[PDB]
Amino acid sequence: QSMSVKGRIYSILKQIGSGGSSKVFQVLNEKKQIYAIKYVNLEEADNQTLDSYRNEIAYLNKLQQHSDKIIRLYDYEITDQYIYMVMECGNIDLNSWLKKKKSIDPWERKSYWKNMLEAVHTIHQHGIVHSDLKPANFLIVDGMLKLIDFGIANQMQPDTVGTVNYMPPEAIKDMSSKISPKSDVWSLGCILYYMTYGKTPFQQIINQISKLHAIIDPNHEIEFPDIPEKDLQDVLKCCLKRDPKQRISIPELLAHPYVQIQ
Ligand SMILES: Cn1cc(-c2cc3cnc(Nc4ccc(-c5cncn5C)cc4Cl)cc3n2C(=O)OC(C)(C)C)cn1
Repeated sequence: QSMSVKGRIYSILKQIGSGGSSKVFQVLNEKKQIYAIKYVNLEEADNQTLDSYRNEIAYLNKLQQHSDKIIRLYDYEITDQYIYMVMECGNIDLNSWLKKKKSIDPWERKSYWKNMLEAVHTIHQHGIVHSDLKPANFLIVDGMLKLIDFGIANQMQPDTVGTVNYMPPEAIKDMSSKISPKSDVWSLGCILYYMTYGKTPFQQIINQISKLHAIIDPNHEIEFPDIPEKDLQDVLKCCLKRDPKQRISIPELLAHPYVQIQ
């Protein structure tokens, strides 16, 4: 197996992941350099779906110049039959990494959070609110976290089917438009809660039905066991404030002692 993108030949090592009509391959160029190639089959794609793909490429392209905590898109091929996205290759996603790494280093978690804040902050300044942030959306690329998904197009799953725990209370209690940047603050807070306490705030809830009521209810107080990083505990408490108005903002989080002090 081998593939061609803009007159450049890439040899397929393995399939990293798949989605709907898409597949992500770990490839090598002629110079033996590693890349992640997302192939999209547009044969049965509707206009709404083609538009999600079109928007992902455009936002991945605009955002390039604004942050290095956003996955690098080196090249792309778009016809009416397919898409090819030549991207940088990361070592592992944060979800698969958090399952393997039992204990998280305080300095690594800190550095990882700075990375997540800068990436989500960049999407916010360009009018994107993700609304479905999970660790799988973050990738470790040379000891750095980069954002790979924008909630624009369908999510890619790894190959060798999703979570409800990172969902904001305003997104669940929506149905009866309240999707603001504050929704991403909650989801990021759940990733940092996972990186601190080894579980998401509502991982305790066995059934998915009762889990949604727990994210909604204010009487269900979230647990914050004492830690030597009192800075981190305040970040965790602020991100997980149920009312979006009281919840901390991304520009506020960047000015927090946890991010700015030793
Ligand atoms: C917009 N978009 C970006 C991507 C995307 C780019 C991309 C670049 N590097 C990687 N490396 C990578 C990531 C994870 C694993 C892995 C999974 N379980 C255990 N392990 C070690 C192995 C590798 Cl080698 C992936 C990339 N993408 C991507 O989706 O990974 C998935 C399908 C994993 C979400 C796909 N769509």
